[PDB]
Amino acid sequence: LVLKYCPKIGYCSNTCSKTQIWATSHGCKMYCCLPASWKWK
Repeated sequence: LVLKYCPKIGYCSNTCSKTQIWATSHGCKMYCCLPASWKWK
């Protein structure tokens, strides 16, 4: 679940709410948080 970078739609944080996908964005220090609505790969 690695992302080149955190999608503008979401926001990067040390931890993401369950609803949010814990998309690990390489382009960020912490995890990338995105709405469950967000489409992954």
